[PDB]
Amino acid sequence: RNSAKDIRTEERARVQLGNVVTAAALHGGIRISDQTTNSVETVVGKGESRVLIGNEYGGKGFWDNHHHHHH
Amino acid sequence: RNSAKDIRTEERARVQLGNVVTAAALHGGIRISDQTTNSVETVVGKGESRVLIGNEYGGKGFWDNHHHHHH
Amino acid sequence: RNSAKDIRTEERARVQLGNVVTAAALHGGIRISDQTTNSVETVVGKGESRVLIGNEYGGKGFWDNHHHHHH
Amino acid sequence: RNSAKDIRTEERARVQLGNVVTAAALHGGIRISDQTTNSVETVVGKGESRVLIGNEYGGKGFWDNHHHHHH
Amino acid sequence: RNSAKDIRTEERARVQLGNVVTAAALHGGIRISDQTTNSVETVVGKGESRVLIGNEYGGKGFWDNHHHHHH
Repeated sequence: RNSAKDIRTEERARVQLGNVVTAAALHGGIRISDQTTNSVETVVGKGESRVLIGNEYGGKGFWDNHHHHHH
Repeated sequence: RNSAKDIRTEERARVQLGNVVTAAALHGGIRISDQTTNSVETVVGKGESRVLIGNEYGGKGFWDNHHHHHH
Repeated sequence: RNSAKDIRTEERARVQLGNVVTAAALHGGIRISDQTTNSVETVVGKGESRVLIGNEYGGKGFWDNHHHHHH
Repeated sequence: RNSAKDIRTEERARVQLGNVVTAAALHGGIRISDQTTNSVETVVGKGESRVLIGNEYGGKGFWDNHHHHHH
Repeated sequence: RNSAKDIRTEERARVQLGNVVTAAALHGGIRISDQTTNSVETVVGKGESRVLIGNEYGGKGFWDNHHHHHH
């Protein structure tokens, strides 16, 4: 149960509602966990900000991950 | 349960609403009496900030990257 | 549970709103009892900031690995 | 019980709000519950700072510490 | 209980607020409750400093103590 109330995407901003199926976590099996409910009131995304409403399923790269620089 | 009020993300920020399930959590125990109601009033993200609302499962890292040596 | 009011994350920062369960913490049953509640009024993180709103469950150590070791 | 007012974290700093449940703990009295009330008003950390607000359960010896008693 | 007004930990410094529960746990005592009340004014630790505000109960011999068998 992933629900949002008020979202405002401005300046090349995008918004997705549902779930994230990544090739790293097999195909779109659908319905695996759903142990916790997710609800958000107001989301503000400006300046190419990406709004993602829904649990993800991957592993190799958490949506946005490509760091190889060791500190 | 994961509930959030206001999340303000700008400057190429990324906001995710949901629990992260990596392939490392597949074929494993995802039920350990993890009963908790997490809620945040206002989240301010400026300068490529990353917001994660929910719990995660994995042993190949801690969402982000961190490694070094002790003393 | 966990409750947070004002959380500021800027300059390549990230905030986690949940519990962190490692792939080695799968030995828990199902039972209801008391549970502590941690709540913070304001969190100000600037410059590679990392906020963790929840409990940690790992066998390697803690959320960080820059210090300490085995025994 | 554990609560904080204002926490400042700068220069790759991290703050943990919860409790330390190491994978060294089993079902032999893990539900410690709210025994003590730890409350902090102002917390200022910068440069490899670690703010741990909560109790630690396990046989790791200690969450964070440099070494044993030196002479 | 444990109260702290101002705590500053900069330059590889960290702070911990809570009681330590060793793997040996409480070998006796059903009347679990806090007795002593410690409140610190202002803690200024810089340079690998560590602030320990809570009840010590580990079993090593540094910022903690134990009985053990002495021969």
